[PDB]
Amino acid sequence: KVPEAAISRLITYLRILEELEAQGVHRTSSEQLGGLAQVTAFQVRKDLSYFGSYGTRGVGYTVPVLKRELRHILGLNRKWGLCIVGMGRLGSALADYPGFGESFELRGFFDVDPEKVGRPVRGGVIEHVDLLPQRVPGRIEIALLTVPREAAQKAADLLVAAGIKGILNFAPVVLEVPKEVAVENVDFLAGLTRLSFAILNPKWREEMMG
Amino acid sequence: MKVPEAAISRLITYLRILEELEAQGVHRTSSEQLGGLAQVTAFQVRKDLSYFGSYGTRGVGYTVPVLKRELRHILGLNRKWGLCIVGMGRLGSALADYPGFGESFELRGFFDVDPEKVGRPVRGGVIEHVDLLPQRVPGRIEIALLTVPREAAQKAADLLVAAGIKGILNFAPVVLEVPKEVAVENVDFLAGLTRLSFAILNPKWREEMMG
Ligand SMILES: NC(=O)c1ccc[n+]([C@@H]2O[C@H](COP(=O)([O-])OP(=O)(O)OC[C@H]3O[C@@H](n4cnc5c(N)ncnc54)[C@H](O)[C@@H]3O)[C@@H](O)[C@H]2O)c1
Ligand SMILES: NC(=O)c1ccc[n+]([C@@H]2O[C@H](COP(=O)([O-])OP(=O)(O)OC[C@H]3O[C@@H](n4cnc5c(N)ncnc54)[C@H](O)[C@@H]3O)[C@@H](O)[C@H]2O)c1
Ligand SMILES: [Cl-]
Repeated sequence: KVPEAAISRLITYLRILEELEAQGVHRTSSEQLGGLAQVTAFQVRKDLSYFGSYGTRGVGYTVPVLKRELRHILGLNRKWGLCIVGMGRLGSALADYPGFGESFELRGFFDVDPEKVGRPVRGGVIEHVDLLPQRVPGRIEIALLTVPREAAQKAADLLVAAGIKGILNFAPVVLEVPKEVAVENVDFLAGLTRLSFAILNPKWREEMMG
Repeated sequence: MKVPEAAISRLITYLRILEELEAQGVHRTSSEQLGGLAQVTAFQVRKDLSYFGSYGTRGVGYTVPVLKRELRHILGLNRKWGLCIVGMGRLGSALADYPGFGESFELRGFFDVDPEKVGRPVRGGVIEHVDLLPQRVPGRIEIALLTVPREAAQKAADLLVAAGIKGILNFAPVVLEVPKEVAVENVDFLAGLTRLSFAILNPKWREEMMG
């Protein structure tokens, strides 16, 4: 059970903590945090406790300490090895996308099409998907799955067999994998829907909900 | 730096849940069951659905198909929106073939500036030059999927605003400048990475038994 909204909130707090530290703030109250995140101080205290970081009432959280805890629980203090499986149009575009950060490093690009295998790409070369078992163990923990839906489950079974630990699934299907293998499905439909709502209600803001 | 607006995201979550509860033959549900499946307190569910008018009375719960139709109306999904893709490169072309838009969103235009792309056939049409926006958008296309390189994003957006776009789903890694009259949502396909690292390191997160 992955608390998606809570996590997105933690990442927000982390980003705020990074700036607070840069600005020379050693301790920050749930009030200051909520103010910057635009969330109730009560909610901030709740999220932090929800994740194990309890407050020091009237004193505030120690910025560098809290920042470190958030980085640790989120796994951002590690260097994760990733690969893209399915170097088609979406997969190739992702290989060039500059949003991975230092915590996530692409170390493999795979495909089943021999016309693509051998093609150089940013930071590597496309290898045949049949090499997963020779490339994943001890090097790649997360795979970006960008193959057509018709082959997604099969590609996932191969990833699982090769030792993958997590799959960022772009194919529009629900994958079946052992419980030990994490999977997150990505889509832009929620964003499209938020646009839909916003276009129909241009002046609405959630604060109106109180 | 602020947490993005979440209320609408919660409604979208409830709708996914309801779609699956409905798939499971479930005909009736509760704020408690919904709250659990969406990982939000029963209280938050009631407060949300009350505010948007789908709440009945304390204890009556909800009728899955009724509530689903209501959430769809509120979200604007019972409408058919016209979309376009601006920037028919790799991501843009993948999007033109994405099979999950559904009935609510219908692609009606594909634009680029590359003469080698313009005139090329694609699912449902042909790639046209971005200069055609002013004569293609009005009354036919309300939402634009922006998939041009970062460096060209703002000016592409300016052109969209000028042509009459109402909303932009921005995939370019940059913050756009647009009048408050035009809604904007930025996509981040890599947001899930941190949810996976979290999941991989906390495999039994909050379970009844983690040992
Ligand atoms: N989640 C989203 O928002 C989103 C938006 C874009 C597209 N889609 C999905 O992204 C996926 C890729 O779309 P695309 O337009 O790039 O498709 P594509 O046809 O351009 O590319 C798919 C690539 O997968 C490779 N492939 C097929 N089977 C394979 C296997 N078993 N192992 C390894 N590689 C294999 C092909 O050779 C090809 O290069 C599809 O499932 C598509 O529907 C999702
Ligand atoms: N949000 C995400 O998760 C995500 C992941 C994929 C890539 N990216 C972004 O998606 C965008 C597209 O990436 P790509 O790999 O497909 O790029 P690409 O270079 O393959 O294609 C870009 C296309 O934009 C067209 N273009 C340039 N200026 C234009 C203009 N003014 N009007 C219309 N078309 C124009 C080009 O002619 C080209 O066909 C980039 O900004 C990239 O960083 C985002
Ligand atoms: Cl989202």
